[PDB]
Amino acid sequence: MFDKHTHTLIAQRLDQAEKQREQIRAISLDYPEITIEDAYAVQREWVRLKIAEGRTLKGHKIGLTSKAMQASSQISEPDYGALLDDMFFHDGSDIPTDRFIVPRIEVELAFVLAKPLRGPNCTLFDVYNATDYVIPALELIDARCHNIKVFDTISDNAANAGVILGGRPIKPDELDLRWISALMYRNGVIEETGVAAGVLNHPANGVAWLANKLAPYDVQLEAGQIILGGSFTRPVPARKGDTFHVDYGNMGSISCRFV
Amino acid sequence: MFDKHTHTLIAQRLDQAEKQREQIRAISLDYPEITIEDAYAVQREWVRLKIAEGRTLKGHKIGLTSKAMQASSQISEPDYGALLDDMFFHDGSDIPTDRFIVPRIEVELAFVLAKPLRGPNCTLFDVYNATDYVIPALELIDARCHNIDPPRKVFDTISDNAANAGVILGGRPIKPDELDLRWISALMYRNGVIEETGVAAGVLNHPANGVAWLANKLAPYDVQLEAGQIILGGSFTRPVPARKGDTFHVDYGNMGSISCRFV
Amino acid sequence: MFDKHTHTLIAQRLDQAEKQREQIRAISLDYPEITIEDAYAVQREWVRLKIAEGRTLKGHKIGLTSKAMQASSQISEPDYGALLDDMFFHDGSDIPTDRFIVPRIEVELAFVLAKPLRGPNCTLFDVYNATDYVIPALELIDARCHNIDPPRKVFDTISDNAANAGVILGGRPIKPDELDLRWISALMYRNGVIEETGVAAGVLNHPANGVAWLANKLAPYDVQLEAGQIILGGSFTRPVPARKGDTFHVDYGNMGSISCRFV
Amino acid sequence: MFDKHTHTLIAQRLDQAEKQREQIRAISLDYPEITIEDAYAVQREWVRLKIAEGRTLKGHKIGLTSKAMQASSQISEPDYGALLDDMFFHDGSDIPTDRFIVPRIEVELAFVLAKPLRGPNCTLFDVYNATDYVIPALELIDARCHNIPRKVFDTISDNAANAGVILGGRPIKPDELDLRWISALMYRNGVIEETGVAAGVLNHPANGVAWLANKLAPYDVQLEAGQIILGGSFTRPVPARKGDTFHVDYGNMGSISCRFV
Ligand SMILES: O=C([O-])C(=O)[O-]
Ligand SMILES: O=C([O-])C(=O)[O-]
Ligand SMILES: O=C([O-])C(=O)[O-]
Ligand SMILES: O=C([O-])C(=O)[O-]
Ligand SMILES: [Mg+2]
Ligand SMILES: [Mg+2]
Ligand SMILES: [Mg+2]
Ligand SMILES: [Mg+2]
Repeated sequence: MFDKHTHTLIAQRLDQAEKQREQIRAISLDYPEITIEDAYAVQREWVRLKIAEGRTLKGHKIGLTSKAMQASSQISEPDYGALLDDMFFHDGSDIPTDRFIVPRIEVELAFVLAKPLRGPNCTLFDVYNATDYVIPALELIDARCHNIKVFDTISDNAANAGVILGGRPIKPDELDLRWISALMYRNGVIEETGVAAGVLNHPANGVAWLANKLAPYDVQLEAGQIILGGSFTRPVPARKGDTFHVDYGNMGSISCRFV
Repeated sequence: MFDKHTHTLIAQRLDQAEKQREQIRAISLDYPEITIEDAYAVQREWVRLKIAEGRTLKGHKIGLTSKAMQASSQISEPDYGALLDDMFFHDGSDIPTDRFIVPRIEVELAFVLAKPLRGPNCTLFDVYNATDYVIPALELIDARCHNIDPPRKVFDTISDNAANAGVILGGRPIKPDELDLRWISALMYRNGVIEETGVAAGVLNHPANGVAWLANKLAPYDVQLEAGQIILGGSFTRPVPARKGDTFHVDYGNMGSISCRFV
Repeated sequence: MFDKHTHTLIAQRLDQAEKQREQIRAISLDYPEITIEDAYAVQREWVRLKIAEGRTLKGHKIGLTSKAMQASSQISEPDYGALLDDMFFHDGSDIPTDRFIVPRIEVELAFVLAKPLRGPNCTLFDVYNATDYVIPALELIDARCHNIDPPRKVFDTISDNAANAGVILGGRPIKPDELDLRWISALMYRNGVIEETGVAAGVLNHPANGVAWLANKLAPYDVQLEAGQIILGGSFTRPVPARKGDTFHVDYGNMGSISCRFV
Repeated sequence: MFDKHTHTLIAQRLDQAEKQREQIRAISLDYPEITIEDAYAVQREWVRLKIAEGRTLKGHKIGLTSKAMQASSQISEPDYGALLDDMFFHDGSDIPTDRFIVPRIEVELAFVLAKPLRGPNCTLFDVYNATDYVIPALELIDARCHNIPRKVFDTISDNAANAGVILGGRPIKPDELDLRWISALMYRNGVIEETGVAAGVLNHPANGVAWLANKLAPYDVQLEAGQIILGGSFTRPVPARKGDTFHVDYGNMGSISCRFV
């Protein structure tokens, strides 16, 4: 583990990259010995910096869930990152393309917590008990590091950039979350489809997993937090002028336009 | 009734207007005493020309259904027009904006006929018996006459093949007896925002009614609605302008969706 | 921001306009530099007067939801107004046409609160948690300022208590988690004919959204949405003029109906 | 256009590539002037040769459906190929891995025809009228050409990458449920590798069947009663390796499984 000052330095470079819309060199190429522990430390530092700047923690995401599951990927488990208030866009919003560098849209479910969730022994059942509503959610992911590597993604707040909630809120017991499915349209054509079971076999699993990862840091998932569980589609690039419409069937839809 | 030659020449000017994407003056201003029968005669001549050029009749539309019903509108009954093969786009198509003048999208249901329908006494029941499937349909409408003289009337619309330009089918095909057609409803999004919503009962109290009306209108001309034709029943939303770069997505709930992009 | 005294006097003129059923000139024409905050201040003063006369606050409405969403409209966000006890009519009422100036009917859903809602960070989820029942609601809207100067702006509407005049509740009360509120749909009949149709998602993509927005708007004024209040979420149809002798019947399908007659 | 005897020579090379499980150079590289018409002519010849050897035509498939839709791909419309009887494996079967070169599994719906479909004006509604049953279907695809935009000519010539078909799950009448929302989870060796929803196939998985009838009409060919028509995959293909077990869960449409040996 690098010393605190190195983590802060890396975080400040990611911050400037995000604000300037100018990518930096992959952190792992400049810091060949970086570990996963370092990457989460850098993330913590960046998030700390951004909250100091006037942002507020609103929740967390779990990512690389598809890659953790795929036999072909060397990724062995999910990543996580922190969701801040300024990342949220309303359903039907115009999204400022110029804010982002290489934005892509992916399709998720979100858990809105009525009660806190704390590890180390958090289960799926705890998640069900603590969840007020499940709601469809799009994630807008981005990269502050050049991709000419998991350590780079994690350092870079797990690729976080935007979240768009919409559709129909449901109580968790209302229907089988595993069979929620979606069609992602971009510019009028279906680009990806998927089913929620594709997220770790049950889209609530990542929420328990996450609570358990945060416990050693004396961190819990707080009541009121929104937790994105992971994408069940591949991400699709968003370019200026693109309209997205994601149809979750009887769970409603989420749309936006890049301007 | 003007002579056949006058009908043919008005038809030719509409045809050139469409081909050139350049509007003509409202027919009703150049011909102040034009009748409804003249307007349909001009339409018949234009469709004749188009078919002579190699186009094929695929069905018909019923239009001005909302206005026929609205008390604030002087329109007393629907109009109709002919749908040709080159008007049809598949769900999820890029539509060439340059092909059109002032295109607008509206939200309809279509009836695909298994059997022919002939007037003069066609009923809603006949329509049910003859219909193979009901399917969501968008209509792309346009205007080859100026709307404000450099306003248009019903005679201009009817002459102008009832504003026909495009049709986009999509969604879930259903047998007519599968659910209550009156309560099919839709949300019309453009560029990610809902611009209009509507329910199918807004078309003449039952979206199948215009099909019987249409078969009855065509009966005097020794024309029927043929097996295999697609009949668009009328829009249950107001039309929404389509501009280059616009994406539309029309969500018919459990009846599926229809989308396209103007390029 | 004009002084309190100016706000009070504009409020008094609206009040007289309502009492006399005689419109005043558009406030926005007499006060060319009026701000949104001025307009809400005038509304606050008018509601204060009305409550001092013996009226009681029963809830609020969110308005201009369609226009806030429509790309062709310069309105960037909804408005709001205060609902008073004397605005409410029961389902199946005779409504005195003479009480109003240019009344119009529109089609909404209402949220009956079990618990209070306070901003600044109210979400859709908070609205669900606080809502006791959702119920169909018609709004009767009116205008105490002239629409064409012998046009009105948003400042006139907002000052004019957001065009509030009447509310008519009816139909089936449901718990918010009972069905998808987005797909509640309605047919608005007047005199036996369907004049408008609509679907509830046409209100801000989800009819509960305006309730959170409203709680957030009121938070700076140290005002919250109280337990027991009725909150009208915005119309999903265009408004339809109401004239003496008109019957309305608004069919919300499996959510019931609301009807009335203007006498 | 190449002369017909060149179509025949290309088809013979593909036939040998398949038999020896050894890829040939991309046809589009060996034959730079190749047209889509040539590609389908090569396919027709190869299918004729296989039938002459004792195979029987059992149906057709429509492919490249995702690529035709996706903006990131220059492919403009789907392709099609012929399904022969020796391509079909039973639900729960061992599949001989050694018979294939670079096999991959994908997830489809199939339409079992009660009545023939003939173009050139075939519609989705004609497909519904002509379909006896819709049934889940896996396709096993493969490539007899090595892959170092005109690649489409190679895929088409190579019988649209056809190799195998595995039918299973629940047979339904076409009006039973909305086919657009049929969904599936593709497991390989116990883990979900892909998921997808059938509307990913041309916005309605029946659409390609009408398009296919219309493509075949100029050749005096129709889709015949009794044929099985695979509509196109709504998942990306997943490599199949010796030892692999696949289990594809279509929810209330049942499942299809197989094992590579
Ligand atoms: O990485 C992610 O954000 C994901 O997989 O959803
Ligand atoms: O005029 C029309 O086409 C209509 O109302 O649908
Ligand atoms: O302005 C209003 O009252 C509305 O939109 O419902
Ligand atoms: O090419 C294929 O076979 C497909 O897309 O299903
Ligand atoms: Mg994600
Ligand atoms: Mg129409
Ligand atoms: Mg209202
Ligand atoms: Mg295939």
